[PDB]
Amino acid sequence: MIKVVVRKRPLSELEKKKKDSDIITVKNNCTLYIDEPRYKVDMTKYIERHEFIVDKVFDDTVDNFTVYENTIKPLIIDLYENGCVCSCFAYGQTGSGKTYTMLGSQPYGQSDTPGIFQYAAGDIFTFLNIYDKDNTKGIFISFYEIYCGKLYDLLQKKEVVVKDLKILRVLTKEELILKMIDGVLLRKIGVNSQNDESSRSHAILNIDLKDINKNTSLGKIAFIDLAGSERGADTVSQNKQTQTDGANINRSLLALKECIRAMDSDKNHIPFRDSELTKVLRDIFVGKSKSIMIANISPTISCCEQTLNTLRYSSRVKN
Repeated sequence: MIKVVVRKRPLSELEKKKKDSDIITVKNNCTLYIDEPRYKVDMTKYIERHEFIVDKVFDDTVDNFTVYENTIKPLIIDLYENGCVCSCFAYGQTGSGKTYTMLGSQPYGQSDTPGIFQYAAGDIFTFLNIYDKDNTKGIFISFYEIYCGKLYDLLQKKEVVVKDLKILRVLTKEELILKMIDGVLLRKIGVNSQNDESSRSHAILNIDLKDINKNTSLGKIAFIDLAGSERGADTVSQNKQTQTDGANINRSLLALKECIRAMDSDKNHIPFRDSELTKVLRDIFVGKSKSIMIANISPTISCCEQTLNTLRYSSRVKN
């Protein structure tokens, strides 16, 4: 199953100075309007209101702790109580707030404004201490980038297959947070030397609770930071690498939509082989899993086309 929530980020300082308008109106808990300025039937100013309804909308005043408690805390409870396979996706255009949602403000780890990941790490270890006082269970992570359909280990530049990814035992929340931060920053430098590689790749951090002696899973949660939803525009680039990331991002994001839709209905056969992204994530599409997608949106006029694309996509996956 999957819950789809939308988070509106507030105008930045710079956006306010350029006197950008905020075109997003959050009506209530489940509803929001996008007011798009158009010039039609001639060429004069009017507003088309597009209304969207989702599971939950967070307006631009909702902080990260509140997002965490609402979205992720129930998943960690499921993991520990029920042995649930869980996932949290961040979806939206570059600049919409995916990274701020996950990790808070820069510099990461130095700032007093953490993201949902740090709050999650704290509760993962508190729960571990409730569920184990005998050092019989442990937390084991993998973290990797998917770029142009291939995997790159962010706990380590050369491609790897899934079975060769480093699996690391982590003993405290601080260690888990440091490994997440350092992996995000490594992807930001560009492991394949591509410009804004983080926007043009997916990243997946898997947190697995294991019975240490049996080496079996007792539940897990994956955090997935998707490629920029606008980046399928890269497919027209005359730079061959950039063209390839565009085709791959289009394919992976469509594949993800199909797999979520199959899961939510036509459920016998999940088309996980449609993309490398869905193939590595195949375990999340199996009915008893618990997933959330946070769809981040930017509030300005210049982002209107992409904000509409994001909200349309968010409507189709809820199906």
